[PDB]
Amino acid sequence: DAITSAASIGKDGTIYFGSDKVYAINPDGTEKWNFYAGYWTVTRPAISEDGTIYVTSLDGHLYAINPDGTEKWRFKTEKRIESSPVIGNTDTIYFGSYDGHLYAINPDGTEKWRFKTNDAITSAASIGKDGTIYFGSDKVYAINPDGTEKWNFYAGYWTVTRPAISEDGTIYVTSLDGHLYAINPDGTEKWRFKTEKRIESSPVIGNTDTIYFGSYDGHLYAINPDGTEKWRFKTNDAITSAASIGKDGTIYFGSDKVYAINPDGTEKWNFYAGYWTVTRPAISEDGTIYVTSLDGHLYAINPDGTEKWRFKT
Repeated sequence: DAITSAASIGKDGTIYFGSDKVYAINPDGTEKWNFYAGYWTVTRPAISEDGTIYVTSLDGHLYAINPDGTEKWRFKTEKRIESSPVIGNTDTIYFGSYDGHLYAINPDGTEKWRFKTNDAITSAASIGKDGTIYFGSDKVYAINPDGTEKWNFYAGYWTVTRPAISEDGTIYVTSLDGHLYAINPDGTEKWRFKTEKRIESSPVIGNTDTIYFGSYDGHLYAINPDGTEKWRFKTNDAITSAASIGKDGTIYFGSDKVYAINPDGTEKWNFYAGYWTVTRPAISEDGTIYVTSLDGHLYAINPDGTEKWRFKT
């Protein structure tokens, strides 16, 4: 389980990722600091407006870290955490636990509430414009800001992935057995798309609400918002993470290497980033694409597909 998290980008351009420690990397590729967060972190750091960095650890804590790398506080649970923290519209920090609860933590480290489910939560929540908190595990949950259930959506026997929420409030999830569901804000199904493929990747939205996800066997699907397939791009390597969308609509994803796909489904470029698999691309405002390898390398890639720099832990 000791692998490297996907990268996050702070508002000041610092790049963060978790592994044996939490690493903060300057935009020029040099290490800014590192932070010991217990045994190991495999989750994506979250960064608040005021620059606080939140990290969930396999040691069972939510850590809050000041911008200079010192600890602000820690919040303790009794079970490992594989759910990346997310920040709500009002600076509440949400994460899922292997104890089955969704935790809401205040910015001073006090627990605001916890929401009980009957299965470990292994993916991050997603926050809607009105503050509704959505997450996926053994079904799709919509939680009000006070921790009471707004609705749940049953999506079958099998694991559902992190929800993606569109501008009009449609909620998208994939399920292990190959479905993409589109759910209305009131919790009713809008449509479903079936692939007959194992899906481990959560969906991402871009280019006029096109929904993209990778199948485990290496196909990147682009689905129109009416539920019809737009295209399917073939690679010959597994996809297990979500894609990321650039400012010009380019679709980036990591598997054996980093792929940049144009909105029309043609490959723009690919970038080789080591013999191990890469994580979900993080895209800067300046167009730089960051990916980590599972063995603790961080790559910075220019919009044209050439390497800008690499950092090794």
